[PDB]
Amino acid sequence: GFSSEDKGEWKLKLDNAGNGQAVIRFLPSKNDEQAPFAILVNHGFKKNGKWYIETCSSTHGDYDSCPVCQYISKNDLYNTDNKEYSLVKRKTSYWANILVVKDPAAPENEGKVFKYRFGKKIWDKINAMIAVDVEMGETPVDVTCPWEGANFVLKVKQVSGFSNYDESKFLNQSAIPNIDDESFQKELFEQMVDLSEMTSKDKFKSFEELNTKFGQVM
Ligand SMILES: [Zn+2]
Repeated sequence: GFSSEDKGEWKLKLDNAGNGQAVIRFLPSKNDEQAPFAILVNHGFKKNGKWYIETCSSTHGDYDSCPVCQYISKNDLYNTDNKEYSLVKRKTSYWANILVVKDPAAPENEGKVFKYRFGKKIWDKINAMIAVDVEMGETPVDVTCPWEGANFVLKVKQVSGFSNYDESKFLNQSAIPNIDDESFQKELFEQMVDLSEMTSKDKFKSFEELNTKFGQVM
């Protein structure tokens, strides 16, 4: 497998030592009000040498329409079979429209906009920006605001065979340069996808489809 950029999906290029770094900027909601971040739940496991990788409807409260959700529920796997559990458990992913400010490993990406996926560690980092400590001179930040945001420094290094994001961190506040220019603003926005698209009926609402599939995989 390889290159994702061409399809509008950016991924941090890691080097030989599994390390990597960049400066990206999380963009606000394309559309009115809110939701600059998409939250999608799935299940992704291999068993018997087969793979089950599908979206989950728990993503909008509907746990019943998901075979794997029912399985974990009926069998209390969390408790009765914790090994099956961690394998089978639902996975949460977050997506954003981002502006690559600096990408040393691939400079042609800078200034371009892509959709970016991530997990709890970077999500937490985004949330702790609003939950600050006043006694340390901290003030809350909407890192997605084009005028009050803060670029993010994405830094990776392998620990225990796992990418560790501990060096990642938000910089001071600032405005996206040129943001107030209509040509620029509109070219940036032309590059932003509708994140709600990812959370519409992309779920095989045919739990039955999902079930025969879960079936031959199990
Ligand atoms: Zn599920």
